[PDB]
Amino acid sequence: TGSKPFSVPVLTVEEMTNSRFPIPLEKLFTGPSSAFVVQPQNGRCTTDGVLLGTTQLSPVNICTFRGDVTHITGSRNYTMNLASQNWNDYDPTEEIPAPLGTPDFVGKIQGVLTQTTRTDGSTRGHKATVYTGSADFAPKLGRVQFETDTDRDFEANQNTKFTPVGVIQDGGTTHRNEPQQWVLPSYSGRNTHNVHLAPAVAPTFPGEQLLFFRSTMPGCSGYPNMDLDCLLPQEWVQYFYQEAAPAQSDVALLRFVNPDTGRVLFECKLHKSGYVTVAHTGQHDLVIPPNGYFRFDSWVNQFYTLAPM
Repeated sequence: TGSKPFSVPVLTVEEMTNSRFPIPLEKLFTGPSSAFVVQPQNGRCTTDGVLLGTTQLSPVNICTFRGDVTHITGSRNYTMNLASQNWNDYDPTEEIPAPLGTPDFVGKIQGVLTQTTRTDGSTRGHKATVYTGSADFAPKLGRVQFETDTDRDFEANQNTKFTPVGVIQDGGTTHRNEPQQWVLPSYSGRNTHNVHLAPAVAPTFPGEQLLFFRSTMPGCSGYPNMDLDCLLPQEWVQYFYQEAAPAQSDVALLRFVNPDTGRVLFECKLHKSGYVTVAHTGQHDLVIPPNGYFRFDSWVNQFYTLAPM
């Protein structure tokens, strides 16, 4: 009763960042999601600031890896034995699905593996790709594999980082068939069960759909599906974590406000467990004022009927 007032930050969509890959938000999208399970592990946080899944605070760390690399002889493939993000030993005993920031979708993520040799400060960088659907993608166990463009240049037992850039696809197969953003990796490898997951989300109220915060991942080869939808901007994760304002009901009613006109474009439900729904049926790219922003107006019940948008 009279708990610390909840709020969302005054930030435009274009001022914010995807919580599932280190790139800015571009737009808002809504569409039906009954066909598949929406259970991303990054960009998960309750409105009262409890981080969920594999969610951590800085967007730059999302889909990065750090550790030592071991060359798979007879190839240009390397196993990275993971370190903690601060370069300390990896501790797999935390009750989380995988290290915080681990990719939460199946896809071929291309980036660069960089390395510094401690003794002389010599450095090297090579194109590298991780396939998060690989049987040997096992970040929870502390190991992942990178395909690179070298078979001898990387030293073992030296600090090595993967910086993500974008995604790829096989141009010789059906275009935009991958990445598959709603398919979770098996974090401990093929045929292992994931643990400590943030739950799946779905609209339950008739006539409602999820509102997605959408970016376009860079493509590095082939014809990838570059759409990437998160449930919360990274800045909202950061803000809720910091504010830790108690939820007075299951749903915070937000209005998306247009400062150019003074009027509301649409309203939506921010669910306390950390996702947004709107009243719409069908696929729709929202056309928003670029200086528009979200504003918390009232706690409402979960069975509040939204104005259509």
